[PDB]
Amino acid sequence: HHLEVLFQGPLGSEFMLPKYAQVKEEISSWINQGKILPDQKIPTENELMQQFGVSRHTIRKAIGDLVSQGLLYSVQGGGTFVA
Amino acid sequence: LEVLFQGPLGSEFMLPKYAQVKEEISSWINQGKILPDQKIPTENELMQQFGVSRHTIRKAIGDLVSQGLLYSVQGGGTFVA
DNA sequence: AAATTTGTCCGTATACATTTT
DNA sequence: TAAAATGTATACGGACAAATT
Repeated sequence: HHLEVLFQGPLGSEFMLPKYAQVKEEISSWINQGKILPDQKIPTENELMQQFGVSRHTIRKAIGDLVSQGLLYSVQGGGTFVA
Repeated sequence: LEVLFQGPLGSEFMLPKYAQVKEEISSWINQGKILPDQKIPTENELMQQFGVSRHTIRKAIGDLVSQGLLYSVQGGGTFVA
């Protein structure tokens, strides 16, 4: 019964994607609407966590996934960037 | 190296929790209180008796399997190598 | 069967290490 | 130089997945 995110139990079609996946969708949206152009910086990990209201590890999980599929690349001490 | 309780003239340190668990388990083995192919206490038992999280237990045990002191069988249990 | 037990996923918190800037 | 930003380590919690017993 894949946990995902659940607001409530009863009836229907059930509930939301995990937090990190929601974050993934948002970031990937920024890239694919071109609000963030190739080689440009995404708002940082700290910033991201303050705006999304999630842990740094949730942010890092989303970003890491997006790096693995090659949409982002990150530079230690530098920042994170559009691929 | 990682832990403390902060006081003057120096700083008081202790091993991280998982390290303490490691020492305990490995001492059980090296004193022969547990013999090859015998199972150690379950991760659940260990967390309840040591008062730490299942991940602290799993971390210690993981380090001890990497050394070949232990081996675990999923659904089976954990054993002295 | 179905309960135990170990394995992995998801989420949170704090501290410190490593590089850039 | 330090500050900032990413990386890894140490904890904790809950829920689910997989294989044994």
